Amino acid sequence: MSDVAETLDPLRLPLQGERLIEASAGTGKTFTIAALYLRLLLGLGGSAAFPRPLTVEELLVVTFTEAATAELRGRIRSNIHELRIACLRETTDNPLYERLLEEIDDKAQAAQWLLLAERQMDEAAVFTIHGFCQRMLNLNAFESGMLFEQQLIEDESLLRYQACADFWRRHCYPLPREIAQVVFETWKGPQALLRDINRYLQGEAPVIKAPPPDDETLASRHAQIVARIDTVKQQWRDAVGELDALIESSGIDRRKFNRSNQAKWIDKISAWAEEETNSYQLPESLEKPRHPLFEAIDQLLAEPLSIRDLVITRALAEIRETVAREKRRRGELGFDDMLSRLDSALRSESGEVLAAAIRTRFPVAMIDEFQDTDPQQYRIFRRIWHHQPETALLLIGDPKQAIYAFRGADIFTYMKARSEVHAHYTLDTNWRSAPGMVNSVNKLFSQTDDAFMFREIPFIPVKSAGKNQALRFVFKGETQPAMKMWLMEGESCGVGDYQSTMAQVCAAQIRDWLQAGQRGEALLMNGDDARPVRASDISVLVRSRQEAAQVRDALTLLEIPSVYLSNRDSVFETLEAQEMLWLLQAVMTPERENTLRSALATSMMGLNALDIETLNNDEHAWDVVVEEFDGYRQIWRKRGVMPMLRALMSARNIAENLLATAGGERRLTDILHISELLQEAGTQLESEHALVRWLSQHILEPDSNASSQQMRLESDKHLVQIVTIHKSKGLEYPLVWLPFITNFRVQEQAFYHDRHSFEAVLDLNAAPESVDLAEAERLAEDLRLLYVALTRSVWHCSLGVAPLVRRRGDKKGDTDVHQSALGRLLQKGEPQDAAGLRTCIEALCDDDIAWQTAQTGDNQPWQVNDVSTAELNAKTLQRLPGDNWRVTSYSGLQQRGHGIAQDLMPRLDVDAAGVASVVEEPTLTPHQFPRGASPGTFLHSLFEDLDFTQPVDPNWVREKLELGGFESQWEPVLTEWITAVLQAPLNETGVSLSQLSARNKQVEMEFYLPISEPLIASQLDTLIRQFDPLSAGCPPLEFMQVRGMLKGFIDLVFRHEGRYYLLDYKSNWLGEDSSAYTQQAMAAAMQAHRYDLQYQLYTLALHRYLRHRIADYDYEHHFGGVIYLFLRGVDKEHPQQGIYTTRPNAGLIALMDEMFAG
DNA sequence: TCTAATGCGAGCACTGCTATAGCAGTGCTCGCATTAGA
Ligand SMILES: [Ca+2]
Repeated sequence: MSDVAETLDPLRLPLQGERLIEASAGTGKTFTIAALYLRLLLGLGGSAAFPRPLTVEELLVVTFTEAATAELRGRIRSNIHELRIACLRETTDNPLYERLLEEIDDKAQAAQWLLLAERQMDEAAVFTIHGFCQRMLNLNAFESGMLFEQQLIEDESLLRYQACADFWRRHCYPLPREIAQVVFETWKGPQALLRDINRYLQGEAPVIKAPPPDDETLASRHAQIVARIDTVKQQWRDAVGELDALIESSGIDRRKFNRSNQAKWIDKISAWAEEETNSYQLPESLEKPRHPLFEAIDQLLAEPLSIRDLVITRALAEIRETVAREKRRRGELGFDDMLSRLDSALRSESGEVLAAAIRTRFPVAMIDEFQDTDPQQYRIFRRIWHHQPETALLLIGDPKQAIYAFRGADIFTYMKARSEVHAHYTLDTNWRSAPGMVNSVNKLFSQTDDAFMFREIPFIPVKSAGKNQALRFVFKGETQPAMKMWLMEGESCGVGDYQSTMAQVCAAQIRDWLQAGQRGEALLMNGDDARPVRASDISVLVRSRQEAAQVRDALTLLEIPSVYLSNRDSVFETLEAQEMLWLLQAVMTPERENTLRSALATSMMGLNALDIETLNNDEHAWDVVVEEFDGYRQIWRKRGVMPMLRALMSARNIAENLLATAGGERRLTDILHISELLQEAGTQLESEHALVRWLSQHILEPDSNASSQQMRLESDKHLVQIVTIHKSKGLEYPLVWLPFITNFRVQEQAFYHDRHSFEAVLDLNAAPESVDLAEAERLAEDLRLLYVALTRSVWHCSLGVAPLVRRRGDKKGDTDVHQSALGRLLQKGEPQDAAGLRTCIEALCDDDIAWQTAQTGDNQPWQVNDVSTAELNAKTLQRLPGDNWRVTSYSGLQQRGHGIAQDLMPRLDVDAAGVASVVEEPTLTPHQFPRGASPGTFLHSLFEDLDFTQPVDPNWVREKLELGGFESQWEPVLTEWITAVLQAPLNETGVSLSQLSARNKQVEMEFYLPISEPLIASQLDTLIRQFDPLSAGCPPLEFMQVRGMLKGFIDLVFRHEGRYYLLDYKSNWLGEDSSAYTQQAMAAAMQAHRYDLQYQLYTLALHRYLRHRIADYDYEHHFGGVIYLFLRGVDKEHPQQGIYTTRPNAGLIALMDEMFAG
């Protein structure tokens, strides 16, 4: 509690409301969480226990990373599973669980509560801050105002930009030249506005110290300014007199130079700008009898004269709501909104029902990484858990590791929270690291008081663990110290030098380690165990993409391969993408001589200058490559981009060759990665060209997702690893290098946190008091970064130090090294001589801490060899293709195009297809009814459920046409059409659909015929011919061998008192008129679409079906069917026109039926 | 086949004056760090 937290003993920590746990670097934050979790599930503890035992769905644990929750969740399903087993056994011989066991009172019961929890884990309330938010939101959607169906907006950077241009458009275009020019001089365009405000606009809006009056228009301020400007433009258009008497030295007569300038600064304004008229003022006039009445210049140079704060203020207020409105309209949600709307929800009046709701679901909650919260979160958290009995709020984290300033993480809202909760705790021991390492860090950050210079972030030392007392690092002889400062010489030192030199030094010391390690003289030792240092143990922490390169370079210069683990580039701007783009163009059109030559020229294909030339002179060889490429397009068109690309590669033997070519692995895996992306994108485009286009776009405007990020190679694991301070939080490394840990960069933007109210304030006038406050907050941050930096190592760490100077003040005992975190701890605060550094370092310095001077080096080798025995081969299978079983359906016939057609709509009028034109003739006849399948299946629909029996309501019909989206005005023609077709004589004898009651029809029957013994198109042809006069029009056997099944739909099967029939309604073709629906023409079309096949198949179906249903049925006493109504060509009085009938041989069905089974 | 960043001061050169030297200010050349971080 109170002052200097208590050394948290997990097992006795009071799980009752509000506890702040500080877990220093390497202290067990994770082991502790776990323990606590178990304690809560089994309501263990004592007077320090929680009131009741909780469930998995009640222990709220929030983490920051998606990866964090996963890990955390994985770690907990394990401690449960174990504490549980150790509960059946009632014995544990491993730390935590034993002490816990001691605390348990009915092992038998725990084991069942635990077993339940284990089973529940797929729902543990372990979420990310955002996850926690959309959940509380979605449940209580009425309080929050949420939609039940939201779309998680992902970008928002483009949404923001667009809002920003809209802003500019509606606020600048309409502006008159005088104001316009002014704005223009403040920002050339909306891109530059955003550049100045983009940070804000995101997350909580800062408070503006001194905003403009809630109404000043651009127009107004302008006035005031102009007017302040011209009144002084008048009292100068009178330089008649200014030609003055009494002297001074500085002030020369080349003042007549200064003069005219402003005399001529009398344009029609348009710019708040005004080159220097220092001399002719009056404030200095005296500072250099003296001057007269232009004390109006003393007044112009007092008041700022700018449009800046005014426009800015307006922009963010507005740009924000543009973004907002847009996101609502689209129906979306960004991440900041998720937890933002949850804040506004706990603050609305309807905020108690909500706080209570939540508080009930989650009585106790563990917030991890808490040092990285921000006003919005904290507020969500106290409003729900603060001062609330029957609940507990464990906030665990470490203020010394709060480095996410740039994202939104507020160290001040952490410091406030620290004020509001009174129970403080700390983890005292540093498992994970060597004692010297632990000692020198503690020493370093112990120098001055308030090392992190914010009394609220006090630094308390830590003890090193016993299990690690034996760790030590030896090199070419004896134990090296845990922390070594390398120190450049000289008095001054620019940022550019201290880098070239430091990167140099750092790479040198690395091969020196690395090769002394191949020889056994650099050992990582734990007591009497030792292993040589490999590259997988060196690690270089770095502050930016540039520094990293600077390192990779000096390292590469010694042949020492490296990896920048924090690399963000995308695979789309890799040069390999460009080549893939040429390659695809080539494939999509090898016709164009030029675009192919380019693809063959890409380095990826590995050709020669001699190669390219000769292929240009050998026209037969070229058309060979052209075929090869036509071959690829084909695979592309059928199987995909990946499949095509793999074909190409196997041919030009790409992967094999590339890998042989230095750095060729990088390239090869990027190429594959592009293909994996290229393949998804293709399944969302129905053209190859579209994809190509898809590539270009991604090559011209990249860095989108984390998905187009570069994948790291398996092996990068044996490369020295160069990472950023940020990606290193969490990570552990045997040895680490800090080549540029002394750099600073003065904060110049006045965005600071108020020292008393702890809120964020943006000062739109760089008032020095605020920039000063901002700057403090800047090293307040670098110290935290330094603390994360020193802390990743286990055995050793060495950082580069230099008498760094940035002030262009001529080495005035400068060395503003005291403005860097490391500099501030070394020089205890006060600035020093370039030599005063050297003496401070020496000052804290024995075995644990030591220094050497930047001893540069050279020796291009990393003298390491190889050996290799590729004794490989691949399993070849000895089974073979043989036969294919399938489910077909009179598709053995109808060639594709129907790909996915029969799939999306199982009953589409597949028999139709096409457009319709200038056949409009001003009097509707059934031949002018919309052509094709959509309309075609509209018809079939008509006859699916009718009352063939009664007459045709025309209302009913107007409704069918109205619902199916056809013009009502078709009702006259259609109703007249339906009846005609109902009242026609199919088989002369009675017949006529109209005589068929329900009980005698079966619409759309669906059959499945097994067809064993492949059905060879030929063998079926012979008998089809013999028995059918129609199929005598012999082009058939157009399909290929198929064993399997045979699907099929029968439009209608009806009976006419003894005698079953097969009806097939066929809306079909727009062949002008009548002349096309006569017994031949039909019989004609019949063969065109080989529909004859359909009959025979369909009746073999009806045959089998009837035979199966009608016990003791005979084909020729019950069948006699097959009617084919070409719906069009059907008149009330022109029978045998439109209708077609057949009655399969009965001798055909016979053979046919057994042609299936044998 | 196209273009190719600013900007800030220094840094040295030179030019009035006026109680040879320091205080000042005019002007072109040039080197330097800039970004960051998920
Ligand atoms: Ca049909």
